[PDB]
Amino acid sequence: MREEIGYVPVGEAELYVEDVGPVEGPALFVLHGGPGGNAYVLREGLQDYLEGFRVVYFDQRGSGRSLELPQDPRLFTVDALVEDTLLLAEALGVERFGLLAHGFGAVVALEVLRRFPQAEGAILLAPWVNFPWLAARLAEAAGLAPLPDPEENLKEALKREEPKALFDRLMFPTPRGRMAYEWLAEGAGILGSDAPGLAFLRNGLWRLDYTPYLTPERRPLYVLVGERDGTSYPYAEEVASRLRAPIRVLPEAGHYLWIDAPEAFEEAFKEALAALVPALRGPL
Repeated sequence: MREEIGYVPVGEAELYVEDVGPVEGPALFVLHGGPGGNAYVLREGLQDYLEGFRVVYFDQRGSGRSLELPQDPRLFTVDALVEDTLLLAEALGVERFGLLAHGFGAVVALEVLRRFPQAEGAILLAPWVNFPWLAARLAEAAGLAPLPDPEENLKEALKREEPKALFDRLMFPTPRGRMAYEWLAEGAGILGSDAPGLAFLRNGLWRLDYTPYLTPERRPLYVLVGERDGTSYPYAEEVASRLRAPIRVLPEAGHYLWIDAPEAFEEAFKEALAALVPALRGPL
């Protein structure tokens, strides 16, 4: 199998890239979440279903295995993440491509679609689009009545419990899914910079509600989410209905929905991939 791993210069940043599969095959770019995450776990979960695609897994600017950026919070914006995706595609000589996104990756994917007709479609896994809503859920998970101010909800939640404890509850319906995730993640031995997350926080990420920018998308778009992903569901219903995208909600699955429900995920993901070519297979 073809696999080309390296650092690809994109102008403001150098990205860790894993360019996998037939070079002339149909291309998909993978947008991980966070912000400040990486594509390691995501690749391990998706790659078995993606043979015969050219899949470009990458870590976003300054994040995960990518090259550390200068101390400058202005480098960390949605626009920069979007533009990086296109610059990466051009560096690799890919003209048209689909998108696979997870969590916060969804906002980046939707902005790539909106701005760039080169993007041919997307599968949004566990999309995050409404951060005030997520902050309300964290505060709720900590036993608090949500306040109107989302950054105050976050601050008050984090006074009661550590972020990892709260996110773990939202993300992982079973201890066994969580432990499988942690063993896999820690096994990668990736030391991700704190800088991307801190900069997005400072730039007002928790005030970002992308909801109003969601409108019906002509291109093929699918939403897959875990019923028990407290970071995405049930808000993902709003995402799907505004985009007029099919949604599949997997029972008993959290944020890493392919870990919690491998069989149900395989079925839903294969359906989503097939739907990316409606000229051949037809619509939904």
